[PDB]
Amino acid sequence: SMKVSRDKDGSKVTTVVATPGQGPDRPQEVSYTDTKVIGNGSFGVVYQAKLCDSGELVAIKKVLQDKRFKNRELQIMRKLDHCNIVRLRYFFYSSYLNLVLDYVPETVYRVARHYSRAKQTLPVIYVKLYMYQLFRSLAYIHSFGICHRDIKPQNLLLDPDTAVLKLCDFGSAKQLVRGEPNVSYICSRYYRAPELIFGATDYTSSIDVWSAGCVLAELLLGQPIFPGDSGVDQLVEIIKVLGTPTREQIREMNWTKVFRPRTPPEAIALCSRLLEYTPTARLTPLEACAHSFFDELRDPNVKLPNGRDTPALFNFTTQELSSNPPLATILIPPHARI
Repeated sequence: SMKVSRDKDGSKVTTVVATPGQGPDRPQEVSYTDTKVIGNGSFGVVYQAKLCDSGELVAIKKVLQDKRFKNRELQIMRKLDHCNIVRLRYFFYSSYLNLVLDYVPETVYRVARHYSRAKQTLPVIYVKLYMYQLFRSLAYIHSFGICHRDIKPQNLLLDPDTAVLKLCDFGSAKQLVRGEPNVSYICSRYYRAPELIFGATDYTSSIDVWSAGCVLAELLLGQPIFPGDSGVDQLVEIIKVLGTPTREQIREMNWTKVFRPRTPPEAIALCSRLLEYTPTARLTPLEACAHSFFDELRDPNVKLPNGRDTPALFNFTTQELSSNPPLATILIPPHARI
C-alpha cells in the first residue's frame, strides 16, 4: 500500500510500491512529493508530483478503478513504447487506480492559443514539427489496431525547448475490430469526423486522421476550421469547404480561399488529403509523414529557431513502417543513412 512520511526538511513524502509501466511485473519503491491537484478530468483526478530521487515531475491520474473488469486505458498504455506517446512510468492502486505518467507543462492548445490571442501565428517549422510527430504517433498505435478517438490540441503535450510532442490521454482509446461496433460519441466537438457526426458505429481508426487534419488546419488558421454548437452547424462548415457530399461519399460515411494568404500550398494540399468525406480516401499516418509539407524536416541542415537540433524524426521501427514498409525510402532521408 502507500506509506506517507515527512523527512528531509519539512516535506510530505508518499511512498508506495507500484508496477513498471512496461516490462515484466517487478514492483518498486516509488517516492514522490509536492502532490498538487493540477487537474480534475471527469473520470477521476489528475495529480502532479515530484519524484524524490530523480526530481522528475510526474503526473498521476487517479481514476475510480473497478474490479468488475480490466482497465482498458491501463491495458492499452501498458503496451505502448514510442517517443511520441506519453510514457507510463508506473501504476498502482489506492483505496482507486493511479497512473504515473510523464509530466509535460505545455500543450499544443496552449501554444496555439497564445499566438492566436496575440493576433500572431506560429512559425510553420513548429507546425511541421508538431503535426509530423502526431502523425507518427498515430501510425504507431494504429499499427496495433488502436484508435485514439480523442485527438485534440489539448491532448498534444510538448516540451518547449526540445520541441518533442507526445500524444496523451488514452482514456478514450480502443482497439477497433472489423465487424465489431463502436460508440459514436467519443470524439471532441471541433474534431469529430463526419461519420461520428452521422452516428456511424462502424468507423475505422481513420477518424484520428480527420481530427489531425483539424488540428493542422486550426494551427494554420488561428481558430478551429469546423466549429458549431450542433452537428448540423458543424456539417454546414464542413460542407462550405469540402463541398456537398455525393451519394457515394455519404454511403461511405454512415480550400484555396480558406487559409490566410501567403500560406504554403503544401500545407493546404495535405489538409485536403486528410479531410475527406470518404474515410478510406484519407492519407494514412505514414503517408501524412511522407507528404511534401514535411520536406523541410527531412533537410539535413534544419534546426529549431532555437539553434538546437530537431528531435528524432527518422528512428522508425518495423512496427512503425509495417503499414507500408516501402515508404521508408521517403521517410528515412539519405543523410540519415550515413
